[PDB]
Amino acid sequence: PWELTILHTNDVHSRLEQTSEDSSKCVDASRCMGGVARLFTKVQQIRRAEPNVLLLDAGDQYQGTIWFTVYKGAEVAHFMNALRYDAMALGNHEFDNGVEGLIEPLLKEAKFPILSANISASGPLASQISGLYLPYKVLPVGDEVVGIVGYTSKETPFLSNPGTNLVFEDEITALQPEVDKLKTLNVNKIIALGHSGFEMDKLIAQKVRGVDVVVGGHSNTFLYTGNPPSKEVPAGKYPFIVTSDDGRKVPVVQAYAFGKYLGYLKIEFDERGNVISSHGNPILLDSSIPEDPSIKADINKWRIKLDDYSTQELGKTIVYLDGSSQSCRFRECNMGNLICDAMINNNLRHADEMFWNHVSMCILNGGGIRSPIDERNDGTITWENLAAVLPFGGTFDLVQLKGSTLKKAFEHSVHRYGQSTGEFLQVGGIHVVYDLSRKPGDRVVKLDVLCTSCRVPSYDPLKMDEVYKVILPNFLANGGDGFQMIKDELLRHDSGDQDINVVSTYISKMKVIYPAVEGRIKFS
Amino acid sequence: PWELTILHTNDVHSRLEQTSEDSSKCVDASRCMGGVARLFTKVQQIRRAEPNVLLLDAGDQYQGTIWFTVYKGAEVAHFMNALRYDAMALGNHEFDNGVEGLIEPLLKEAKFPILSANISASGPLASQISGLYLPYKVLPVGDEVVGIVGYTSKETPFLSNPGTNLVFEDEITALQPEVDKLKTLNVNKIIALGHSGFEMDKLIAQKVRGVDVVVGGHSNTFLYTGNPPSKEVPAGKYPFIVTSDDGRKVPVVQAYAFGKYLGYLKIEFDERGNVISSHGNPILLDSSIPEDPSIKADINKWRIKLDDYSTQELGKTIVYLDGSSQSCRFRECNMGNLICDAMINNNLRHADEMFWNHVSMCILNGGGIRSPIDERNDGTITWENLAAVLPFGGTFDLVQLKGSTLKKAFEHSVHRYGQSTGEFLQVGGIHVVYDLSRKPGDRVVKLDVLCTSCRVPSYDPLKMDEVYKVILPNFLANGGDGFQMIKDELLRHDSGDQDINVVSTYISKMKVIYPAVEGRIKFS
Ligand SMILES: O=c1ccn([C@@H]2O[C@H](COP(=O)(O)O)[C@@H](O)[C@H]2O)c(=O)[nH]1
Ligand SMILES: O=c1ccn([C@@H]2O[C@H](COP(=O)(O)O)[C@@H](O)[C@H]2O)c(=O)[nH]1
Ligand SMILES: [Ca+2]
Ligand SMILES: [Ca+2]
Ligand SMILES: [Zn+2]
Ligand SMILES: [Zn+2]
Ligand SMILES: [Zn+2]
Ligand SMILES: [Zn+2]
Repeated sequence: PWELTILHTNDVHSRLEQTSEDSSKCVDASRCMGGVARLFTKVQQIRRAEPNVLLLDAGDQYQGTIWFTVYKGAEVAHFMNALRYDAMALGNHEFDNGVEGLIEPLLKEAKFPILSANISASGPLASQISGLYLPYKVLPVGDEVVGIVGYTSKETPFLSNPGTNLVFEDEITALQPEVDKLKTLNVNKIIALGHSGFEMDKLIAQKVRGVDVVVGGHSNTFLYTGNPPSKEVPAGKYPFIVTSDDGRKVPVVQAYAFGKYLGYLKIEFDERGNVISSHGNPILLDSSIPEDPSIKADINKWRIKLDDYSTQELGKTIVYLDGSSQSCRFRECNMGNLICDAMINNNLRHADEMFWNHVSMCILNGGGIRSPIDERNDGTITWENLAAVLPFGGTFDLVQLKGSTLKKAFEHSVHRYGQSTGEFLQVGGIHVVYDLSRKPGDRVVKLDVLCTSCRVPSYDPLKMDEVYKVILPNFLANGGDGFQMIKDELLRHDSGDQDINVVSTYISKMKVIYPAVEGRIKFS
Repeated sequence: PWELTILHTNDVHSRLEQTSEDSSKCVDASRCMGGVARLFTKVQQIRRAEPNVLLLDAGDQYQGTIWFTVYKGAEVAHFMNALRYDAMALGNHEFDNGVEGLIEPLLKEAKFPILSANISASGPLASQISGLYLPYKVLPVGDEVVGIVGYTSKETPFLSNPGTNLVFEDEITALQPEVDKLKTLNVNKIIALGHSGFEMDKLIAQKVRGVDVVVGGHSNTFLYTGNPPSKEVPAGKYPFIVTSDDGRKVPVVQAYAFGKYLGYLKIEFDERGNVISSHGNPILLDSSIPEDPSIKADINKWRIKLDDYSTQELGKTIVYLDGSSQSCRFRECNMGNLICDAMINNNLRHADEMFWNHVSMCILNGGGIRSPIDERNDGTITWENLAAVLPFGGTFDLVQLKGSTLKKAFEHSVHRYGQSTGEFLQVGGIHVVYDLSRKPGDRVVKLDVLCTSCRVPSYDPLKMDEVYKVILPNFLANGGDGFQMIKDELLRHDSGDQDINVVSTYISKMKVIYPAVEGRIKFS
């Protein structure tokens, strides 16, 4: 039997530096985790020990920290090249800076193949990008070869900025003929590496005949066999075994997100490329693993430009940006309006003739707004100022919520009003009126929402059975601040852009801001 | 006696081409008026006939048509040089593109002196601009000399974009010592040429000892002695005689605006430089005066770049821009919101710690919105599209209105609601609620306005005795659509930027627009 060790990362999301346990900024270095310097140490150790190793990334290195803001993917090519990745699949966030922001910095500078079998280009773009990503690559591993076939979420146009000259095909439709072709070329060991989420990964394992292993991402899925090593709660065993339509057992793996874990799967293959066994577990990259000194020194050199950028003017405000708790936990506050307006702007994506934009609505818990910004520094706003407002290292995500669920969220917003608690909601594209003389659970007396399926945006009453797209913090999508109804009833969730970055981009675009309090939230 | 002919223009406001009688686009060429080619013909005729002639401009050549949008003052230097102007005073609109947009295109390219005695610079700007405008110039005229002393509205910081490195001093305070100095240098014939408005021109004539003549502007004042030749109604005789504190009669002149008239004043002086007599009248530049063929051919060559610019993309919309009458004469319409938001953005000026901005409020009659803009041309918006929405050649002006006057305007807005009449108001920085079941004059049931003297903009009830700054079309400042209360009760009026240009700049800055209908106007 021929044994392969697959090492894999996914959804690293710009966590170049080691992090806290929750993947936010490292404070107590002695307890920090992840980062590329520590990953280097562990990969190097494994490569000393195991003869046949592939290091794979299932996408979404782009977007998540000031590294991406400043270096725009150059840091991804540089540090993935230093780690000697063998292959990477395109994730949705690889399109955040458009096709141009993918071709240049990443496709042209990577020393490993970048893969996606279900993305096609037309017009002059097709000639410009031809060969810079591939449907698959056949890699030599010891005296054998292994085919790696990529895929990317069909939903990328709604979750990033790929433009109108790329088409994202159904994954299984695109993958099958490529896997069929590799069989005709005497490639009998095939890994599907891609970025569509755990549910689609299981469908690929089931339906794409000849796939031996699926290495996925996008959904930040943590899988584990045994007692888990940290705070993440497993969604299933590692690997997750799918029974394929051809009767084979097909392992499916993912490794959470944020570079906290290194996925590690050992596969035994017979002479015909059938999987005989698979076993492993992600490895928690905790402080017991030293940061590689050479990688750490290069990280510290690259950090200088981040420190310099952090104090640069992004734009100006001519108004006080009231992020005080005394405002934002009690009533509409202009910082809340700014952040929600930035959230909606960030989610302007290419539209049908069927909608002006696919999403129009935003909620933001006031407890998530952690500082005001004074306008009397010549109006200057810096990244450092925004990091004081939004210090948690979160994202502004896209969810689908029934109106009934959103009504329950607005009732929860004021269930115990008057205590300065964090659940009070700031809004965009929503007008709410409360009557606090009513019983908890029955205080929302008006709730109107901005249309999407309309050529002129206007407000309509919220409908209980209609499903609305809403931009909101990951903290709330995960049921933080008591919003259990959001976690338990949402129909879709996709992780979005870094919270600070969303607001910084909006302020940079606007140049001079003057958000008002305007009656999005009223009391009767 | 030594006789001087003073020819003068003011507030030409980018009317390079001949115009309709109302100074808008020329349609019936046989009845058109003004323009620089016709002015050239008349000035040339007068210079053949009169030995001692000065051609003066009292400011505000900048701003008013697509000429200024495209050529940014190069057209002003070019065509004023072709007409051989002798001197120009700085107007407020000469600062519309900042100091940089005055130095380059106009101060560096004019072949005549540009004057203002009451503008001072500090810091590096003082060295950069030194000598490029002057407090005064002494000009040879035949065998004599005439001093010309300039001035500019002290209010320019509220009416343009001069920046924070220029100080506009009180006109009379600045002028007196310069006029005193010219007396010490044996200059006994002195013209004050400047841009502060007819009321300040009369105060200068009264109070600045040694001024022989005041040639003014800014207020678009039409003066005439006799039966007037066109639609403009005189504010007084031409010249308007002021009795000075020293006991002299001091003529004050102005010549309307828009290049429709050439001011013409004949002055007789004694040997000591005292005015013995003054007489004249503006000359209506009607179609009986031929356009100079050479100037007209140069105008037609410069027009090519305007035609090319007119069809260029300024920005995009992802929403239908509903400028229909069926919307904008009946209810809040998103085109109205866009235009009012552009109006407020245009009027962001440097602020005290006393206000976030000096003005926060906008009204716009729905009858002034003449087309929608379809978003299905790949979202493109062009100047030509905006000219269909705003076809009248107006400006968006700054007025001061008591709350009582603004309440009466909102009652007038709906006095005969339901007939598709033009007076229905679109708004910005104002939230109004009507009850149309009430009697005409008593239909406004709520009227809230955005604060200015506040660090966080928020809405307060309108106060009847408080004076509010409001941006609105010149058509409404002049009492159009039955808004007689605005004309008759306003406390201040200053002419603003060209209507199309205001919206074009805003769309260019925003890049992608998506204005909503959001409850600025409601019905109960
Ligand atoms: O990741 C986080 C953690 C807390 N929070 C907010 O912080 C609040 C706690 O703030 P406080 O203890 O300082 O009152 C909590 O109620 C939330 O609203 C977030 O928004 N995101
Ligand atoms: O300079 C002008 C002339 C008319 N108008 C508007 O045009 C309206 C007349 O339009 P109508 O005749 O097409 O109904 C008038 O009631 C005003 O609202 C302006 O706004 N500006
Ligand atoms: Ca196989
Ligand atoms: Ca004199
Ligand atoms: Zn991701
Ligand atoms: Zn993803
Ligand atoms: Zn003017
Ligand atoms: Zn003026």
